[PDB]
Amino acid sequence: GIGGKILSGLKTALKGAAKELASTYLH
Repeated sequence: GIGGKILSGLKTALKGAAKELASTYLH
């Protein structure tokens, strides 16, 4: 169950929030 705590920070920061923040520039 631990992955749904840790990756919900780490992957969300890496390519959720830093997809949207970077979205104009990279897409």
